[PDB]
Amino acid sequence: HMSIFSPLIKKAEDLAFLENEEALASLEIIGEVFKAELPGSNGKIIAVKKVIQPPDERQIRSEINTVGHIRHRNLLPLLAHVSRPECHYLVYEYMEKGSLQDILTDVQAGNQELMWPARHKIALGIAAGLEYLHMDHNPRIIHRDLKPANVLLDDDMEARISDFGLAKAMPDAVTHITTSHVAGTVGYIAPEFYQTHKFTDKCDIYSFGVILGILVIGKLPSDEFFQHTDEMSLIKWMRNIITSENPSLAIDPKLMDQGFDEQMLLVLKIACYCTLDDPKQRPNSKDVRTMLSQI
Ligand SMILES: Nc1ncnc2c1ncn2[C@@H]1O[C@H](COP(=O)(O)OP(=O)(O)NP(=O)(O)O)[C@@H](O)[C@H]1O
Ligand SMILES: [Mg+2]
Repeated sequence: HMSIFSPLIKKAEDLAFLENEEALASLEIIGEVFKAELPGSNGKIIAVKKVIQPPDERQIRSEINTVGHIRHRNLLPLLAHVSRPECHYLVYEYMEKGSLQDILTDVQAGNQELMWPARHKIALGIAAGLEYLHMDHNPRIIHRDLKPANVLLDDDMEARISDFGLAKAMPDAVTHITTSHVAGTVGYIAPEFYQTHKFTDKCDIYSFGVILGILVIGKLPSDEFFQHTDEMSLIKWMRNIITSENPSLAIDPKLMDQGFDEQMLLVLKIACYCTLDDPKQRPNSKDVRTMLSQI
């Protein structure tokens, strides 16, 4: 029925509202991800992600149990998993800071700012989480869906990677590519995936490299600016500017000429290495974290 992975949920009946349909209809939709108040706790807020059972469905439960035991400073812990005949519910803590996607989008609109030290802290957090998943957890965990929407910020402004591990939660490759086009996140899919249809650690490295590039450029891969550029993609445009006469032009003008230019150019080079067309040319998560910390 349901597996409890965190002491924050005292009783299982506290999640009974998840099996009430008309109670779910009233919940706020923050993502599908609902937002509710934990009944057992004294005002703790939880985010409940709803995934559809695959038509395959037996391995996702073992994968969820594996995810429920993973704990890292830069990984979003899974509090509980509720299993219904129609769908699965993954319970996380609600992070009022939001995701990196929301923060960067609001930074574009001028309703928010994000300094370079904070971005470097976020990048180091994502590197630590990716390295723990790739090279430290006893079974190697592949994210398969790394993007700024699956990286949240806690009250320490630390990165926390989410929505990882579930191999069976993913659709087929064609459906994944089409729905990532509609969602505007195809820029994080490595080139090799169009020929291999298989998720590897190097695909997560490519996604991380696109995120690293975003953190300096200040623009998303879905930006129409790249559709009005010669390279027609964020990665190729960045790759050309890094070796151009003036690489500093790739820096977000909000972060420019504030004493962090060389550091941002270094992480741009790191992202360039993380986004090479050949996966064997890309570095592993440990090397990425070491290079990010060498600044
Ligand atoms: N633990 C969480 N805490 C607070 N907000 C969250 C949390 N998880 C998700 N959200 C919000 O829900 C949005 C994304 O939810 P989600 O259903 O995962 O869509 P997605 O990431 O774009 N696609 P995918 O994860 O591949 O299915 C984010 O922008 C968050 O604002
Ligand atoms: Mg998500």
